[PDB]
Amino acid sequence: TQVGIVGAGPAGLMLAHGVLEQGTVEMLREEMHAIDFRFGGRSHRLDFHEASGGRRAWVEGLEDDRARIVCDFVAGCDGFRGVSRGSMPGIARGYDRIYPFGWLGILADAPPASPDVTWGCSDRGFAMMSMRSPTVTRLYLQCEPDEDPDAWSDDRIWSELHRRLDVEGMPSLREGPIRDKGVTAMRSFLSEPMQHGRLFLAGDAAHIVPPTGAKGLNSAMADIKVLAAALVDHYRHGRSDRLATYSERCLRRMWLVQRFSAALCTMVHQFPGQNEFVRRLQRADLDYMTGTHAGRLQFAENFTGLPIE
Amino acid sequence: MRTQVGIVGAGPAGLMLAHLLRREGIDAVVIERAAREHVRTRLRAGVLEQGTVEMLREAGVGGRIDAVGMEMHAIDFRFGGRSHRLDFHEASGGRRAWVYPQHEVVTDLMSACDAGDVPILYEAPVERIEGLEDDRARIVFGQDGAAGEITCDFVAGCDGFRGVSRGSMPAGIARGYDRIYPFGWLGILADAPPASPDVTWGCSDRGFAMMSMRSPTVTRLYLQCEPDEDPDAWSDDRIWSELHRRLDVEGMPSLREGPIRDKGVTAMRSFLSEPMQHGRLFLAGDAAHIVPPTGAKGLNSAMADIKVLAAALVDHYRHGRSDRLATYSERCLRRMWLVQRFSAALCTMVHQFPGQNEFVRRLQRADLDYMTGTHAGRLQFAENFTGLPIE
Ligand SMILES: Cc1cc2nc3c(=O)[nH]c(=O)nc-3n(C[C@H](O)[C@H](O)[C@H](O)COP(=O)(O)OP(=O)(O)OC[C@H]3O[C@@H](n4cnc5c(N)ncnc54)[C@H](O)[C@@H]3O)c2cc1C
Ligand SMILES: Cc1cc2nc3c(=O)[nH]c(=O)nc-3n(C[C@H](O)[C@H](O)[C@H](O)COP(=O)(O)OP(=O)(O)OC[C@H]3O[C@@H](n4cnc5c(N)ncnc54)[C@H](O)[C@@H]3O)c2cc1C
Ligand SMILES: [Ca+2]
Ligand SMILES: [Ca+2]
Repeated sequence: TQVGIVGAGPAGLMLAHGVLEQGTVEMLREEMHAIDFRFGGRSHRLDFHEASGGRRAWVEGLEDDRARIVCDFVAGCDGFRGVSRGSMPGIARGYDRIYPFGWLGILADAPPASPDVTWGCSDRGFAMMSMRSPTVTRLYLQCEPDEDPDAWSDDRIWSELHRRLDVEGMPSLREGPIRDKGVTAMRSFLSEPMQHGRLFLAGDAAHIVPPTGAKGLNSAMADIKVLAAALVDHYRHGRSDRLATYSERCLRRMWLVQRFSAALCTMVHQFPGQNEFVRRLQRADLDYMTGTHAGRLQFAENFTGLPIE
Repeated sequence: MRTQVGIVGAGPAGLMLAHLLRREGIDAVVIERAAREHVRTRLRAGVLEQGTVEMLREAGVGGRIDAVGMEMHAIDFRFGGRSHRLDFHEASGGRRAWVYPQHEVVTDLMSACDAGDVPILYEAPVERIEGLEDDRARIVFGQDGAAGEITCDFVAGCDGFRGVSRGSMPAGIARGYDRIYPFGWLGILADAPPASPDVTWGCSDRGFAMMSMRSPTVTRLYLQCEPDEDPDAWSDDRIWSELHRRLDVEGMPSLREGPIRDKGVTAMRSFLSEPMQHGRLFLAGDAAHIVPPTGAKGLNSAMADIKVLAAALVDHYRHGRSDRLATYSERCLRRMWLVQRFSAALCTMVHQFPGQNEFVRRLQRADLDYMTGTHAGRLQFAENFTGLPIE
């Protein structure tokens, strides 16, 4: 064939054809207004819809004449554990930072106590309440990176979620039967370049982020929006400049996405043994982000999605 | 020997407070450990926030800043081989900063204090501060071996990072937050007229450097160096070599060299102590908090503390209300944690950290790109650099 797509993820199916950015929605087409950051015993509802001016969120032979997937071009869409990223010659460079924690996630048959996605930036550790339906809620707890889910009974999970999320004046967390308990990792990684000859990387094969900020899929999509158009210009108008600049343009937008994702991750989680000045700057960062127009503006523009080149 | 407010330290914070109190009729005595001639000739550059300039102007000591203070509109951030001129006057909607050296602020304030007969004791190091919950506080000092005591309603601890007032808090009350960064600054003056007029920051992966105007014919230059560094390990040739490497970009004039003088090394540290008051003791300025000099914030923060403290003391003596004294620390700390955030953000973005994680290192360029390249980034920089509001 012309284009050999490795991996059948959301990036692999978007080229052949959680929380989503407005750009990801319109790309699929072609509903969130605020996040409640809780800290210091108080709710801080950051209306990013208003601050953003109306944007919203929603819930072998790569140098030869032909490439061979054991086609003209190979689209690496095989995620963080695929083989496409290692399919390059000294060409690749890796930027890696793992965070000293994971997330314990549950799906509960209980109505959300509030309609906004809620971030509990507690000194016990991070917690998050997100919705799915008026009767189904999605919840996360910061936990040890290698945590055994068997150590967390249903009662332990609800107790800790209450401690990390409840504040006076807001409805308390509603409890219900628990489904889909699991532990997921927290890691920042990016690899350069994102192309080499006939091999083009996208999505998790190129770069992973911590889920704080909901960017891993939305960046995979923008990766595909760019790779798809370049292949269109190549096959339709005989124009190869877009393919040659694929890595350059994806990396520009992604390094700003890594920035935002990491900024949230390092702000809302507790780091064991951290320098006490750096630890107190987490609250200063939360106060500035929620409490000033400039802080709210930067959050709103980044959360709803950066432009795509 | 008896007064209303005893002020420990005749640096900018103490002199400003003595001056404000004098014009409100409130009696104060300033006690300073060094010699007047020493304090008067401590030369230090200075970038003043607009609020600081307004404060000096409204206290009758802004005449010379109004006459020769050099209005500053932009910083040139150099990285990735290019200049990025961030116009914070535009980004902030018209607020700005002024280049006006700290030693001339101190000259201005000392002249105002002397013209108002404010009593200042020099060569009189304070040894203890006691009676913080007595009817009147006691400042125990010595000139030579002569023991002295000043009795006062309130003690303003304006004696800097190395003073005695911070340690006079009951240690079960005070909490410190401290980070020493793993680098210092090698600083020089060069007898060469500045090639570019803007404050210029070299922020590339080769290491931090800074260039600014000391005077029309003298350039101030800083280089990131090792924290314990001997200035004698930096010959003139090594200095110019590193400065060219860290600052020069195509499309901007190359560095103008000239005689090097005033070579020295300074440390980089973020520190804040809580609370800023206990009983009759109120801390202000470097006695309470210091920042790394990226961002031009230490003197301006000391002046913000003094603005709040003087107004609280006026409310107490003039209007008989003590609630503003009661909230001094709460209000000053809220601002100062945001100043610490800003100074720290600049410091961790523009310096190379030895052995740093390569992902975290590359986010430095992402942060520079976002701060210079987006309206939202420029706005935040500009509002912080020109000065946050004061409560
Ligand atoms: C807990 C959690 C929450 C998240 N929340 C959000 C969110 O709210 N918003 C958001 O935008 N993102 C979110 N993400 C990130 C997002 O889910 C991922 O970034 C996304 O899966 C990336 O898509 P991808 O197709 O590139 O990778 P994947 O989805 O991992 O696709 C890789 C595919 O390739 C296949 N494959 C692997 N190796 C090979 C091989 N050798 N040959 C063939 N096939 C192979 C795999 O089996 C898999 O099907 C979250 C991630 C986690 C873990
Ligand atoms: C190189 C450099 C550049 C800077 N640039 C800027 C800038 O552009 N903008 C900015 O806002 N800030 C800047 N700063 C920070 C600023 O200089 C300080 O924050 C400022 O000096 C703080 O003033 P202060 O009155 O609190 O303390 P200090 O100036 O330290 O004065 C304290 C005084 O107390 C006296 N004292 C100490 N112990 C005793 C004792 N026991 N008894 C009596 N007296 C005592 C000392 O002798 C001294 O005179 C810079 C700092 C440096 C090092
Ligand atoms: Ca088990
Ligand atoms: Ca007594």
